[PDB]
Amino acid sequence: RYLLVRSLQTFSQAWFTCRRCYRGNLVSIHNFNINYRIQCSVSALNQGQVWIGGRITGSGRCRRFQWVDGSRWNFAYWAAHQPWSRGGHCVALCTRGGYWRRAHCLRRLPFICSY
Repeated sequence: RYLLVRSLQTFSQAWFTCRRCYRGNLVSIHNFNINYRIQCSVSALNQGQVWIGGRITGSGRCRRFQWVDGSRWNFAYWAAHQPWSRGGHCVALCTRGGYWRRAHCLRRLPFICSY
């Protein structure tokens, strides 16, 4: 299950909210059918995107893409043209098109929790 939190929060604040207000986690997405369903759930928002639970971790050359809910990173739906290098280490889903974009973790956005 998943739900939309309309409140604007940083990725870290949102990670906390999903865990404490809903006993869940910022959502992980493993296939297009679920990405589309979440896309539909946020289509009418005035904000351009919402936090999902993805993060780029590590230092130096070798890093990893992880879901805060620990699930495997086996699917993505990245916007083809977006600032990438130095674009941020948190992942957001665009309300229009359902594409994912890297975004700076300290920016505040609405978000999706799974429970």
